Amino acid sequence: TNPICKGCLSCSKDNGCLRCQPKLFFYLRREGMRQYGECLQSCPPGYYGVRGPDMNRCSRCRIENCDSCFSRDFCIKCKSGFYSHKGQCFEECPEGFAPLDDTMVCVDGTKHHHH
Repeated sequence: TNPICKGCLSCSKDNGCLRCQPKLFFYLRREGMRQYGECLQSCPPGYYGVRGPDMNRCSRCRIENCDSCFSRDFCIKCKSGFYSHKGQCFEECPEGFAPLDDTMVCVDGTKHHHH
């Protein structure tokens, strides 16, 4: 289908939106091998919304093993089998920290080891 260019301040002929209305989130979509600017009310899964200094945008979550990003560097929810710890995703909680198996986070534990 041919994209209709919506919620937009500058609509182009062949590239969708070039500048969204202030409140909408700019999103770059691929149709028939072309890139189209779209203006979304909320970003879709795999992205996070952020207010940049130029516009609201949907940025791609690139954290390894992350399901949902809070921001570029912080994962809110990791994929299956991973624990979140300081915004990253771990198969095992690191030294000093203990797993909570119902929420899949790492929390403060002991640093003592027997000699």
